[PDB]
Amino acid sequence: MTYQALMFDIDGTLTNSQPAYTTVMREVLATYGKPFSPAQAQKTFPMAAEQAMTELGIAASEFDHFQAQYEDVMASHYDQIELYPGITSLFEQLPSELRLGIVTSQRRNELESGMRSYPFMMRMAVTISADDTPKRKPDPLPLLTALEKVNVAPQNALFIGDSVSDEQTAQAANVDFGLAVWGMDPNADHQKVAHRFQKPLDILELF
Repeated sequence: MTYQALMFDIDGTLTNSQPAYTTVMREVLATYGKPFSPAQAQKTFPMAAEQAMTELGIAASEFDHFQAQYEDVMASHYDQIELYPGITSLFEQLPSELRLGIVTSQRRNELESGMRSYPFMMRMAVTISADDTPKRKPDPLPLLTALEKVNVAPQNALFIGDSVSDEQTAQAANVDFGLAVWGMDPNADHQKVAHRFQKPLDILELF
């Protein structure tokens, strides 16, 4: 017996977005008088925004403005973001019986502008963005909301991503986690998970 649903994170899993993130964050951070090293980019990329801005020492009163700037600049950089190789092939081969979806911390506007053009998005049964529930990963609510919308129980779902936040979301939700090893997150790699996928097409081995 295998899964009825696969839910995916976007950043570091479907899209190779760390380079664009790096450029955009550096640009925002300059307006707060701060540099942004490669080390800092690697460290903060997989974090929830609230954690990352805390880690970077942003004044807590400025968080909402910082995030607005980030979203504004990022909307000019989608062409700097490509899918990981194998992702398009993966979505051609996954069984049509699956309920596929997305659970992301991206705002809806960003999700739409950045993703809506990819043909594989037509296969998504549900997309949950930051705008669709009052809680954010690693709270389980966004994952559980997605699964309720496709009528699949937590035991019959796999959440595929490459962050500790995603891992904690899944654990909290009682949903199995599938590690996208190709995202190369150092911390996510050390957690015990249900499945580890070296490359995207390895997901097909579940079916």
